[PDB]
Amino acid sequence: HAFKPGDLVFAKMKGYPHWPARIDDIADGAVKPPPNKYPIFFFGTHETAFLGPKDLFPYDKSKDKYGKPNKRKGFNEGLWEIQNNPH
Repeated sequence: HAFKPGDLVFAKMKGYPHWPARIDDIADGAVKPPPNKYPIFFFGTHETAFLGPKDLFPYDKSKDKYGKPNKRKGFNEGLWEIQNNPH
């Protein structure tokens, strides 16, 4: 798999900017998560969704293009978390 639990990323959902996030472990409450897809935790807002690799940008490579402040609520908080408290 391209990603594993604990890897940091910018995750992209329709209607939102490329958002600081991480790959979580699969919840024990969930039913099997599809082959192509990952459980994402978004820093700042602390939402989850399932997303595929086309929407996941490794954090290191990508921080120059995406890791900059944003007006959307929770984003700058999220930036802080990904650097300083990624758990």
